Amino acid sequence: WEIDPKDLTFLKELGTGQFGVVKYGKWRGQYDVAIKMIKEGSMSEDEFIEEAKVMMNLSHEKLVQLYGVCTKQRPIFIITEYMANGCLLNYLREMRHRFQTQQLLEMCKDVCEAMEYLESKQFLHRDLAARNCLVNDQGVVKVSDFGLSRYVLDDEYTSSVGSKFPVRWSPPEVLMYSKFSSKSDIWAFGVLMWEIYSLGKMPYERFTNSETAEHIAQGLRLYRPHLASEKVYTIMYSCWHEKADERPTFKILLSNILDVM
Ligand SMILES: Cc1c(NC(=O)c2ccc(C(C)(C)C)cc2)cccc1-c1nc(N)nc(Nc2ccc(C(=O)N3CCOCC3)cc2)n1
Repeated sequence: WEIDPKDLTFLKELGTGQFGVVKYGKWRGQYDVAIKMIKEGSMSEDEFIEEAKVMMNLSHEKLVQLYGVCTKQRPIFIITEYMANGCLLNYLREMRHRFQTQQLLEMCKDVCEAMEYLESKQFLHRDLAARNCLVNDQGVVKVSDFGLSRYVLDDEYTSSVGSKFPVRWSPPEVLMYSKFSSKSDIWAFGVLMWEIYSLGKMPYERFTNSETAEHIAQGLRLYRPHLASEKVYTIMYSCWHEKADERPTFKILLSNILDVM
């Protein structure tokens, strides 16, 4: 699990996530790393350290790899695979970068691959979204910060009405009852397809977070984004059934992305 700070060089800043300052530099002198400095009072720190064994062990070429942790200090550091294009949500909106329908389904193919893995390792993301995917040199989309939602302290993020919460990505069984399963993950997956195809547009850009939770109750679905065929769309929409038993698996969603390639 544990990593020696002496092996960490800091070179360039990377901005700020939910758990505060994040940097770029070198592990063991050579390798390229993303370093989260976990701001004080932001993380349920104890619970993290204990359970982080199980996150270390998750390995798929489509998940941003957890290389390991520095707990023998404060601030505590998290050490992850450096993705080079940053946030997927931003790679979508760089106004000077046009895409093709196939490039987009490819990104959905990346994301579906990683969540299939998780689904078989029975492990939940809980904050799947374009903003929490990232992109490497060869433009591959990998899934970032899976399971890490569990450990935020900030009622705006934790509490289902809170300003900072993933309303727009969450099914009703979450919005009402905070009831996460593989299927609440699936719901966010389809929302993320919509994200891809709308070139990073705010879903339900019309309504507030609160107004949304209302309308989702009432059976609002996101419409087909302009760049999506009725084929792709029959895929995302399946993500959004009312009853979570009737949402597909990630294994079915992977089959169906091939079916359409
Ligand atoms: C992951 C990441 C955060 N996020 C978080 O810290 C974070 C933590 C937890 C959550 C949950 C879901 C639990 C609430 C959410 C977010 C923030 C900043 C950089 C990074 C980051 N990580 C990794 N692994 N790689 C990069 N790469 C990168 C970042 C910025 C640039 C950049 O400045 N640019 C220049 C041009 O290219 C794009 C933007 C480039 C690469 N950035």
